[PDB]
Amino acid sequence: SFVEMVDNLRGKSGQGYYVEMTVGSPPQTLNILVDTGSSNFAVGAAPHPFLHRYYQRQLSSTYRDLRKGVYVPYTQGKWEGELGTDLVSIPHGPNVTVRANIAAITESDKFFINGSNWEGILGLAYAEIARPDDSLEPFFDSLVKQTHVPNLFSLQLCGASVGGSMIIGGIDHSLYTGSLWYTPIRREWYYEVIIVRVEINGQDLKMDCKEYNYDKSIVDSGTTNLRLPKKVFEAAVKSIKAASSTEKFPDGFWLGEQLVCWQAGTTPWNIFPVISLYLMGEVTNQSFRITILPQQYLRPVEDVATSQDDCYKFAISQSSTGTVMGAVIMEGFYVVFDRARKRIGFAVSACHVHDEFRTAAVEGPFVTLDMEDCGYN
Ligand SMILES: CC(C)c1cccc(CNC[C@@H](O)[C@@H]2Cc3cccc(c3)OCCCCCC(=O)N(C)[C@@H](C)C(=O)N2)c1
Repeated sequence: SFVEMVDNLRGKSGQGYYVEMTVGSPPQTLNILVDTGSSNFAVGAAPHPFLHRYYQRQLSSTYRDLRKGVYVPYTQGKWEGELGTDLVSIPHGPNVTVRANIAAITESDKFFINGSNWEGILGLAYAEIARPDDSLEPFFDSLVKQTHVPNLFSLQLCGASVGGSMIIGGIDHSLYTGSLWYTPIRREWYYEVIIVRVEINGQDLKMDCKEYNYDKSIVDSGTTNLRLPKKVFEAAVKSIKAASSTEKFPDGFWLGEQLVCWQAGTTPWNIFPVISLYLMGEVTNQSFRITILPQQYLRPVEDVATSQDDCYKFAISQSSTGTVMGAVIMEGFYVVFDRARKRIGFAVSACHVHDEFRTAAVEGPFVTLDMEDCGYN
């Protein structure tokens, strides 16, 4: 019965992927951002300029106040509110209702996005990073404990205005091609993984693999860009700059500020390199790689002037809190969050990014010695 969840995600480019949910009795419908980079389920619960609707606790006969405050600071944006519980369902999801923790957002700062069409956020990571502390059980833990939904979910994030699928409880084989390749979840807090090698156009960056995971590497559907530690970011940009030097870009382009444009249909994709990320595998000295096309890390953006040229934003930014494999990395892959077996699977998505001569890929096996040494401690 996973067909009922195919195409249950929508969104606008760069404004996150969201799924429809209901909270309370009678059910109040809200669009909820799908975020594997945090662990709090929170919804707008007070008027806000960018909110078209919000959770009205007074109108829910099943609402229970927990008499406890909460706030969450993200990398960008934050909110505060009041903790409580209520009945929650996913219309295009499993046919179940669960009582879950809900943070009623009463105040926020640079969190909600004008015209995003979502009113809350579903943190799908583990209790260890929940606010105010790990005793506040995350939504997915409650779903698994209260129903028979198996302890895993899979995400198919599709590019172009955007759509995708969140399969709750399993793997839908109609959403991918080829083989699934699995990397261990290093520790159950974020979805933490270990990157063991990085290549750009087949050239090894030749860095200490610890640099790739300093101070951690996570799979984060709630972050748009690929975010890289300072030293790795500098090496990647230098390599990407050289490969595309036949064209000039403003320096602000490489910072994610300015947007580059070309005549409609003349974007020179061939001058931008592919990025291969090698992930620790399931067996001794074995890794696998996922290859990222430039159509993934050059996010298309609405032409500020006369919409007559294809314009893009550089979707790779610098990080001071480790590597983030964000939405642009996940797009075109089918990513399986196999919580039950502490692993994350990758396969080419059925909605894969199309280049003419190159293709996004998930390939293995590879031999990589000393993979354990790549984890930061
Ligand atoms: C909460 C704790 C556990 C924590 C602290 C710091 C970092 C993390 C890692 N995970 C971050 C995500 O949880 C967050 C979600 C989030 C917050 C606000 C808006 C969101 C998603 O959608 C809008 C779509 C556009 C996304 C733009 C974008 O890339 N962002 C807004 C990044 C910068 C980010 O901050 N996204 C987790």
